[PDB]
Amino acid sequence: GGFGNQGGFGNSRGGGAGLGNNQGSNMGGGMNFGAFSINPAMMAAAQAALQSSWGMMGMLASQQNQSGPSGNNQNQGNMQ
Amino acid sequence: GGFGNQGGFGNSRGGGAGLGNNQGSNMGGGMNFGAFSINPAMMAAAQAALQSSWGMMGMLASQQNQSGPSGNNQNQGNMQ
Amino acid sequence: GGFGNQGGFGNSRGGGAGLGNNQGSNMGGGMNFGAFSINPAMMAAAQAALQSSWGMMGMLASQQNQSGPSGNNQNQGNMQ
Amino acid sequence: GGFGNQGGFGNSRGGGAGLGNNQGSNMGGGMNFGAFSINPAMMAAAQAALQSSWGMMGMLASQQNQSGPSGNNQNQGNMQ
Amino acid sequence: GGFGNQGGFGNSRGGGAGLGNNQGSNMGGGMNFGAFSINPAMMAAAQAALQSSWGMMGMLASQQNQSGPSGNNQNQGNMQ
Repeated sequence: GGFGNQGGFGNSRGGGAGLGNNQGSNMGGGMNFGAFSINPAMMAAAQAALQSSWGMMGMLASQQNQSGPSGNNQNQGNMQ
Repeated sequence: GGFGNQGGFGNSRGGGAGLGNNQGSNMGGGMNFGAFSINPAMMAAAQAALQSSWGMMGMLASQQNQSGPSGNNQNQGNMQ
Repeated sequence: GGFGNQGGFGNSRGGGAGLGNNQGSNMGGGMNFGAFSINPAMMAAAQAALQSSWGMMGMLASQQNQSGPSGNNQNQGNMQ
Repeated sequence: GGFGNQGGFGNSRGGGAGLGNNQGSNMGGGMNFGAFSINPAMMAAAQAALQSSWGMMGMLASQQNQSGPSGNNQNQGNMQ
Repeated sequence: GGFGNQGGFGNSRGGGAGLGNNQGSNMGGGMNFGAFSINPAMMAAAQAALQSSWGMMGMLASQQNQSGPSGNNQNQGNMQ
Protein backbone atom coordinates (compact mmCIF):
# COMPACT_ATOMS: atom_id res chain seq x y z
CA GLY A 1 0.00 0.00 0.00
CA GLY A 2 0.84 3.71 0.05
CA PHE A 3 3.10 5.62 -2.34
CA GLY A 4 6.64 4.93 -3.47
CA ASN A 5 7.82 2.31 -0.97
CA GLN A 6 10.74 -0.12 -1.47
CA GLY A 7 11.28 -3.45 0.32
CA GLY A 8 14.52 -4.79 1.86
CA PHE A 9 17.17 -7.10 0.40
CA GLY A 10 19.64 -9.77 1.58
CA ASN A 11 17.80 -10.67 4.81
CA SER A 12 16.96 -13.84 6.78
CA ARG A 13 19.73 -15.89 5.19
CA GLY A 14 20.34 -13.60 2.21
CA GLY A 15 22.04 -14.73 -1.03
CA GLY A 16 22.50 -13.97 -4.75
CA ALA A 17 23.90 -10.98 -6.67
CA GLY A 18 22.67 -7.97 -8.66
CA LEU A 19 21.07 -4.52 -9.04
CA GLY A 20 17.45 -3.81 -8.08
CA ASN A 21 14.76 -1.22 -7.33
CA ASN A 22 16.11 2.00 -8.87
CA GLN A 23 13.80 5.00 -9.37
CA GLY A 24 14.97 8.10 -11.31
CA SER A 25 18.70 7.28 -10.65
CA ASN A 26 22.13 6.79 -12.47
CA MET A 27 24.81 4.06 -12.07
CA GLY A 28 27.99 4.11 -14.21
CA GLY A 29 30.19 6.53 -16.16
CA GLY A 30 33.48 4.90 -15.10
CA MET A 31 33.09 2.33 -12.28
CA ASN A 32 34.31 -1.12 -11.06
CA PHE A 33 32.60 -3.43 -8.49
CA GLY A 34 34.09 -6.71 -7.16
CA ALA A 35 33.07 -8.89 -4.19
CA PHE A 36 33.86 -12.41 -2.97
CA SER A 37 36.42 -13.21 -5.69
CA ILE A 38 39.97 -14.43 -6.39
CA ASN A 39 42.53 -12.45 -8.44
CA PRO A 40 40.03 -10.12 -10.25
CA ALA A 41 41.43 -7.69 -12.87
CA MET A 42 39.33 -4.77 -14.16
CA MET A 43 39.82 -1.73 -16.46
CA ALA A 44 37.28 1.02 -17.25
CA ALA A 45 37.44 4.28 -19.26
CA ALA A 46 34.48 6.59 -19.96
CA GLN A 47 33.61 9.89 -21.73
CA ALA A 48 29.92 10.24 -20.87
CA ALA A 49 26.70 12.14 -20.02
CA LEU A 50 23.72 10.62 -18.07
CA GLN A 51 20.32 12.28 -17.28
CA SER A 52 17.35 10.67 -15.38
CA SER A 53 13.95 11.46 -13.76
CA TRP A 54 10.88 9.95 -11.89
CA GLY A 55 7.73 11.84 -10.99
CA MET A 56 4.34 11.00 -9.51
CA MET A 57 1.60 13.64 -9.24
CA GLY A 58 4.60 15.82 -10.06
CA MET A 59 7.24 16.97 -12.56
CA LEU A 60 4.92 19.64 -13.92
CA ALA A 61 5.68 22.75 -16.00
CA SER A 62 9.36 22.04 -15.01
CA GLN A 63 12.79 21.88 -16.72
CA GLN A 64 16.06 19.87 -16.65
CA ASN A 65 19.12 21.07 -18.70
CA GLN A 66 22.63 19.54 -19.18
CA SER A 67 25.73 20.53 -21.21
CA GLY A 68 28.35 17.80 -21.42
CA PRO A 69 32.10 17.87 -20.74
CA SER A 70 34.07 19.88 -23.32
CA GLY A 71 37.77 20.33 -24.09
CA ASN A 72 39.62 18.34 -21.37
CA ASN A 73 42.92 16.38 -21.27
CA GLN A 74 43.70 13.33 -19.04
CA ASN A 75 46.56 10.81 -18.63
CA GLN A 76 46.70 7.78 -16.31
CA GLY A 77 49.91 5.72 -16.00
CA ASN A 78 50.81 2.01 -15.78
CA MET A 79 50.31 -0.56 -13.02
CA GLN A 80 53.13 -3.14 -12.88
CA GLY B 1 -2.15 -1.92 -4.12
CA GLY B 2 -1.25 1.77 -4.10
CA PHE B 3 1.07 3.62 -6.48
CA GLY B 4 4.61 2.87 -7.56
CA ASN B 5 5.72 0.25 -5.03
CA GLN B 6 8.60 -2.23 -5.48
CA GLY B 7 9.07 -5.55 -3.65
CA GLY B 8 12.26 -6.93 -2.07
CA PHE B 9 14.89 -9.30 -3.48
CA GLY B 10 17.30 -12.00 -2.26
CA ASN B 11 15.42 -12.85 0.96
CA SER B 12 14.50 -15.98 2.95
CA ARG B 13 17.26 -18.10 1.41
CA GLY B 14 17.93 -15.84 -1.58
CA GLY B 15 19.64 -17.02 -4.80
CA GLY B 16 20.16 -16.31 -8.52
CA ALA B 17 21.63 -13.36 -10.45
CA GLY B 18 20.47 -10.34 -12.48
CA LEU B 19 18.93 -6.86 -12.90
CA GLY B 20 15.32 -6.09 -11.99
CA ASN B 21 12.66 -3.44 -11.29
CA ASN B 22 14.08 -0.26 -12.84
CA GLN B 23 11.83 2.77 -13.39
CA GLY B 24 13.08 5.83 -15.34
CA SER B 25 16.78 4.96 -14.64
CA ASN B 26 20.22 4.40 -16.41
CA MET B 27 22.85 1.62 -15.97
CA GLY B 28 26.05 1.61 -18.07
CA GLY B 29 28.31 3.97 -20.02
CA GLY B 30 31.56 2.29 -18.91
CA MET B 31 31.10 -0.25 -16.08
CA ASN B 32 32.25 -3.71 -14.81
CA PHE B 33 30.47 -5.97 -12.24
CA GLY B 34 31.89 -9.26 -10.87
CA ALA B 35 30.81 -11.40 -7.89
CA PHE B 36 31.52 -14.92 -6.63
CA SER B 37 34.10 -15.78 -9.32
CA ILE B 38 37.64 -17.07 -9.97
CA ASN B 39 40.25 -15.14 -12.02
CA PRO B 40 37.81 -12.79 -13.87
CA ALA B 41 39.27 -10.41 -16.49
CA MET B 42 37.24 -7.46 -17.83
CA MET B 43 37.81 -4.46 -20.15
CA ALA B 44 35.31 -1.67 -20.98
CA ALA B 45 35.55 1.57 -23.03
CA ALA B 46 32.64 3.92 -23.77
CA GLN B 47 31.85 7.22 -25.58
CA ALA B 48 28.15 7.64 -24.76
CA ALA B 49 24.96 9.60 -23.96
CA LEU B 50 21.94 8.15 -22.03
CA GLN B 51 18.55 9.87 -21.29
CA SER B 52 15.53 8.33 -19.41
CA SER B 53 12.13 9.18 -17.84
CA TRP B 54 9.01 7.74 -15.98
CA GLY B 55 5.89 9.70 -15.13
CA MET B 56 2.47 8.92 -13.68
CA MET B 57 -0.23 11.61 -13.46
CA GLY B 58 2.82 13.74 -14.27
CA MET B 59 5.51 14.82 -16.74
CA LEU B 60 3.24 17.52 -18.15
CA ALA B 61 4.08 20.60 -20.25
CA SER B 62 7.74 19.84 -19.22
CA GLN B 63 11.18 19.60 -20.89
CA GLN B 64 14.42 17.54 -20.77
CA ASN B 65 17.52 18.67 -22.80
CA GLN B 66 21.00 17.08 -23.23
CA SER B 67 24.14 18.00 -25.23
CA GLY B 68 26.71 15.22 -25.40
CA PRO B 69 30.46 15.23 -24.67
CA SER B 70 32.49 17.20 -27.25
CA GLY B 71 36.20 17.57 -27.98
CA ASN B 72 37.99 15.57 -25.23
CA ASN B 73 41.26 13.56 -25.08
CA GLN B 74 41.96 10.51 -22.81
CA ASN B 75 44.78 7.96 -22.35
CA GLN B 76 44.84 4.94 -20.01
CA GLY B 77 48.01 2.83 -19.65
CA ASN B 78 48.85 -0.89 -19.39
CA MET B 79 48.27 -3.43 -16.61
CA GLN B 80 51.05 -6.05 -16.42
CA GLY C 1 -4.29 -3.84 -8.25
CA GLY C 2 -3.32 -0.16 -8.25
CA PHE C 3 -0.95 1.63 -10.62
CA GLY C 4 2.59 0.81 -11.66
CA ASN C 5 3.62 -1.80 -9.10
CA GLN C 6 6.46 -4.34 -9.50
CA GLY C 7 6.86 -7.66 -7.64
CA GLY C 8 10.02 -9.07 -6.01
CA PHE C 9 12.62 -11.49 -7.37
CA GLY C 10 14.97 -14.22 -6.10
CA ASN C 11 13.04 -15.01 -2.89
CA SER C 12 12.05 -18.12 -0.89
CA ARG C 13 14.78 -20.29 -2.39
CA GLY C 14 15.53 -18.07 -5.39
CA GLY C 15 17.25 -19.31 -8.58
CA GLY C 16 17.82 -18.63 -12.30
CA ALA C 17 19.36 -15.72 -14.24
CA GLY C 18 18.27 -12.71 -16.30
CA LEU C 19 16.80 -9.21 -16.77
CA GLY C 20 13.19 -8.37 -15.90
CA ASN C 21 10.57 -5.67 -15.25
CA ASN C 22 12.06 -2.53 -16.82
CA GLN C 23 9.86 0.54 -17.41
CA GLY C 24 11.18 3.56 -19.37
CA SER C 25 14.86 2.64 -18.62
CA ASN C 26 18.31 2.00 -20.36
CA MET C 27 20.89 -0.82 -19.87
CA GLY C 28 24.11 -0.90 -21.94
CA GLY C 29 26.43 1.41 -23.88
CA GLY C 30 29.64 -0.32 -22.72
CA MET C 31 29.11 -2.82 -19.87
CA ASN C 32 30.18 -6.29 -18.57
CA PHE C 33 28.34 -8.50 -16.00
CA GLY C 34 29.69 -11.80 -14.58
CA ALA C 35 28.54 -13.90 -11.60
CA PHE C 36 29.19 -17.42 -10.30
CA SER C 37 31.77 -18.35 -12.96
CA ILE C 38 35.30 -19.70 -13.56
CA ASN C 39 37.96 -17.84 -15.59
CA PRO C 40 35.58 -15.46 -17.49
CA ALA C 41 37.11 -13.13 -20.12
CA MET C 42 35.14 -10.15 -21.50
CA MET C 43 35.78 -7.18 -23.84
CA ALA C 44 33.35 -4.36 -24.72
CA ALA C 45 33.66 -1.14 -26.79
CA ALA C 46 30.80 1.26 -27.59
CA GLN C 47 30.08 4.55 -29.43
CA ALA C 48 26.38 5.04 -28.65
CA ALA C 49 23.22 7.06 -27.90
CA LEU C 50 20.15 5.68 -25.99
CA GLN C 51 16.78 7.46 -25.30
CA SER C 52 13.72 5.99 -23.44
CA SER C 53 10.32 6.91 -21.91
CA TRP C 54 7.16 5.54 -20.07
CA GLY C 55 4.06 7.55 -19.27
CA MET C 56 0.61 6.85 -17.85
CA MET C 57 -2.04 9.58 -17.68
CA GLY C 58 1.05 11.65 -18.47
CA MET C 59 3.78 12.66 -20.93
CA LEU C 60 1.57 15.39 -22.39
CA ALA C 61 2.49 18.44 -24.50
CA SER C 62 6.12 17.62 -23.42
CA GLN C 63 9.58 17.32 -25.06
CA GLN C 64 12.78 15.20 -24.89
CA ASN C 65 15.92 16.26 -26.89
CA GLN C 66 19.37 14.61 -27.27
CA SER C 67 22.55 15.46 -29.25
CA GLY C 68 25.08 12.64 -29.36
CA PRO C 69 28.82 12.59 -28.60
CA SER C 70 30.90 14.50 -31.17
CA GLY C 71 34.63 14.81 -31.87
CA ASN C 72 36.36 12.80 -29.08
CA ASN C 73 39.59 10.73 -28.88
CA GLN C 74 40.22 7.70 -26.58
CA ASN C 75 42.99 5.10 -26.07
CA GLN C 76 42.97 2.10 -23.70
CA GLY C 77 46.10 -0.06 -23.29
CA ASN C 78 46.87 -3.79 -22.99
CA MET C 79 46.23 -6.30 -20.20
CA GLN C 80 48.96 -8.96 -19.95
CA GLY D 1 -6.42 -5.75 -12.39
CA GLY D 2 -5.39 -2.09 -12.41
CA PHE D 3 -2.97 -0.36 -14.77
CA GLY D 4 0.57 -1.25 -15.77
CA ASN D 5 1.54 -3.86 -13.17
CA GLN D 6 4.34 -6.45 -13.52
CA GLY D 7 4.66 -9.75 -11.63
CA GLY D 8 7.77 -11.21 -9.95
CA PHE D 9 10.35 -13.69 -11.27
CA GLY D 10 12.64 -16.44 -9.95
CA ASN D 11 10.67 -17.17 -6.76
CA SER D 12 9.60 -20.24 -4.74
CA ARG D 13 12.31 -22.47 -6.19
CA GLY D 14 13.13 -20.29 -9.20
CA GLY D 15 14.86 -21.58 -12.36
CA GLY D 16 15.48 -20.95 -16.08
CA ALA D 17 17.09 -18.08 -18.03
CA GLY D 18 16.08 -15.07 -20.13
CA LEU D 19 14.66 -11.55 -20.64
CA GLY D 20 11.06 -10.64 -19.82
CA ASN D 21 8.48 -7.89 -19.22
CA ASN D 22 10.04 -4.79 -20.79
CA GLN D 23 7.90 -1.69 -21.44
CA GLY D 24 9.29 1.29 -23.41
CA SER D 25 12.94 0.31 -22.61
CA ASN D 26 16.40 -0.40 -24.31
CA MET D 27 18.93 -3.25 -23.76
CA GLY D 28 22.16 -3.41 -25.80
CA GLY D 29 24.55 -1.15 -27.74
CA GLY D 30 27.71 -2.92 -26.53
CA MET D 31 27.11 -5.40 -23.67
CA ASN D 32 28.11 -8.87 -22.32
CA PHE D 33 26.21 -11.03 -19.75
CA GLY D 34 27.49 -14.34 -18.30
CA ALA D 35 26.27 -16.39 -15.31
CA PHE D 36 26.84 -19.91 -13.98
CA SER D 37 29.44 -20.91 -16.60
CA ILE D 38 32.95 -22.32 -17.15
CA ASN D 39 35.67 -20.52 -19.17
CA PRO D 40 33.35 -18.12 -21.11
CA ALA D 41 34.94 -15.84 -23.74
CA MET D 42 33.04 -12.84 -25.17
CA MET D 43 33.75 -9.90 -27.53
CA ALA D 44 31.37 -7.04 -28.46
CA ALA D 45 31.76 -3.85 -30.55
CA ALA D 46 28.95 -1.41 -31.39
CA GLN D 47 28.30 1.88 -33.28
CA ALA D 48 24.60 2.44 -32.53
CA ALA D 49 21.47 4.52 -31.83
CA LEU D 50 18.36 3.20 -29.95
CA GLN D 51 15.02 5.05 -29.31
CA SER D 52 11.91 3.64 -27.47
CA SER D 53 8.51 4.63 -25.98
CA TRP D 54 5.31 3.33 -24.17
CA GLY D 55 2.24 5.40 -23.42
CA MET D 56 -1.24 4.77 -22.02
CA MET D 57 -3.85 7.54 -21.91
CA GLY D 58 -0.71 9.55 -22.68
CA MET D 59 2.06 10.50 -25.12
CA LEU D 60 -0.09 13.26 -26.62
CA ALA D 61 0.90 16.27 -28.75
CA SER D 62 4.51 15.40 -27.63
CA GLN D 63 7.98 15.02 -29.22
CA GLN D 64 11.14 12.86 -29.00
CA ASN D 65 14.32 13.85 -30.98
CA GLN D 66 17.75 12.13 -31.31
CA SER D 67 20.96 12.91 -33.26
CA GLY D 68 23.44 10.05 -33.33
CA PRO D 69 27.17 9.95 -32.52
CA SER D 70 29.31 11.80 -35.09
CA GLY D 71 33.06 12.04 -35.75
CA ASN D 72 34.72 10.03 -32.93
CA ASN D 73 37.91 7.90 -32.68
CA GLN D 74 38.47 4.88 -30.34
CA ASN D 75 41.19 2.24 -29.79
CA GLN D 76 41.09 -0.74 -27.39
CA GLY D 77 44.18 -2.95 -26.93
CA ASN D 78 44.89 -6.69 -26.59
CA MET D 79 44.17 -9.16 -23.78
CA GLN D 80 46.86 -11.87 -23.49
CA GLY E 1 -8.53 -7.67 -16.53
CA GLY E 2 -7.45 -4.03 -16.57
CA PHE E 3 -4.97 -2.36 -18.92
CA GLY E 4 -1.44 -3.31 -19.87
CA ASN E 5 -0.54 -5.92 -17.24
CA GLN E 6 2.22 -8.55 -17.54
CA GLY E 7 2.47 -11.85 -15.62
CA GLY E 8 5.54 -13.34 -13.90
CA PHE E 9 8.08 -15.87 -15.17
CA GLY E 10 10.32 -18.65 -13.80
CA ASN E 11 8.30 -19.32 -10.63
CA SER E 12 7.15 -22.36 -8.60
CA ARG E 13 9.85 -24.65 -10.00
CA GLY E 14 10.73 -22.51 -13.02
CA GLY E 15 12.48 -23.85 -16.15
CA GLY E 16 13.14 -23.26 -19.87
CA ALA E 17 14.81 -20.44 -21.82
CA GLY E 18 13.88 -17.42 -23.95
CA LEU E 19 12.53 -13.88 -24.51
CA GLY E 20 8.93 -12.91 -23.73
CA ASN E 21 6.39 -10.11 -23.19
CA ASN E 22 8.02 -7.05 -24.77
CA GLN E 23 5.94 -3.92 -25.46
CA GLY E 24 7.40 -0.98 -27.44
CA SER E 25 11.03 -2.02 -26.60
CA ASN E 26 14.49 -2.79 -28.26
CA MET E 27 16.97 -5.69 -27.66
CA GLY E 28 20.22 -5.92 -29.66
CA GLY E 29 22.66 -3.72 -31.59
CA GLY E 30 25.78 -5.53 -30.34
CA MET E 31 25.11 -7.97 -27.46
CA ASN E 32 26.04 -11.45 -26.08
CA PHE E 33 24.08 -13.55 -23.51
CA GLY E 34 25.28 -16.87 -22.01
CA ALA E 35 24.00 -18.87 -19.02
CA PHE E 36 24.50 -22.40 -17.65
CA SER E 37 27.11 -23.45 -20.24
CA ILE E 38 30.59 -24.93 -20.74
CA ASN E 39 33.36 -23.19 -22.75
CA PRO E 40 31.10 -20.77 -24.73
CA ALA E 41 32.76 -18.54 -27.36
CA MET E 42 30.93 -15.52 -28.84
CA MET E 43 31.71 -12.61 -31.22
CA ALA E 44 29.39 -9.73 -32.19
CA ALA E 45 29.86 -6.56 -34.30
CA ALA E 46 27.09 -4.08 -35.20
CA GLN E 47 26.52 -0.80 -37.12
CA ALA E 48 22.83 -0.17 -36.42
CA ALA E 49 19.72 1.97 -35.77
CA LEU E 50 16.57 0.72 -33.91
CA GLN E 51 13.25 2.63 -33.31
CA SER E 52 10.11 1.29 -31.49
CA SER E 53 6.71 2.35 -30.05
CA TRP E 54 3.46 1.12 -28.26
CA GLY E 55 0.42 3.25 -27.56
CA MET E 56 -3.08 2.68 -26.20
CA MET E 57 -5.64 5.50 -26.13
CA GLY E 58 -2.47 7.45 -26.89
CA MET E 59 0.34 8.34 -29.30
CA LEU E 60 -1.74 11.11 -30.85
CA ALA E 61 -0.68 14.09 -33.00
CA SER E 62 2.90 13.17 -31.83
CA GLN E 63 6.38 12.72 -33.38
CA GLN E 64 9.50 10.50 -33.11
CA ASN E 65 12.72 11.43 -35.06
CA GLN E 66 16.12 9.65 -35.34
CA SER E 67 19.37 10.36 -37.27
CA GLY E 68 21.80 7.45 -37.28
CA PRO E 69 25.52 7.30 -36.44
CA SER E 70 27.72 9.09 -39.00
CA GLY E 71 31.47 9.26 -39.62
CA ASN E 72 33.07 7.25 -36.77
CA ASN E 73 36.22 5.07 -36.46
CA GLN E 74 36.71 2.06 -34.10
CA ASN E 75 39.37 -0.62 -33.49
CA GLN E 76 39.21 -3.58 -31.07
CA GLY E 77 42.26 -5.83 -30.56
CA ASN E 78 42.89 -9.58 -30.19
CA MET E 79 42.11 -12.02 -27.36
CA GLN E 80 44.74 -14.77 -27.02
